[PDB]
Amino acid sequence: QKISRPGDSDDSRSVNSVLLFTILNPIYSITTDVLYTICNPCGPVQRIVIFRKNGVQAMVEFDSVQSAQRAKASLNGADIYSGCCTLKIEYAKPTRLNVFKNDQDTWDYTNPNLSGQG
RNA sequence: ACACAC
Repeated sequence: QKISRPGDSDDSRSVNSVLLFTILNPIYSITTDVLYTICNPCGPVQRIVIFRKNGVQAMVEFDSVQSAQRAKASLNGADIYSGCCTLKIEYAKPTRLNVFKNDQDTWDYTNPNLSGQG
């Protein structure tokens, strides 16, 4: 088991305020709204995106590392449906999106100019 | 199941 230490534990050498969201049971259409509904109480979300390239996944970005730490520690193993759409969460390696519009699979919670690009 | 989701 990993001992808690700075510069070694996941929470002290891999934190970039960005997280990856893996869906275990995509029996329903996942959207940026439901991901925001569970991520917003964990902190002020800034961006959300969804992709299907290798399965079913989503991404989230926070205004602070502290919001990403409690989101990754509370929403992990949680479910969107309260019976299905189970989650897994970990720190992401990229650090910024290049969002171009807002819709059910892509969104930006601070740039209003992408709302008309739908 | 790691953003570039058209």
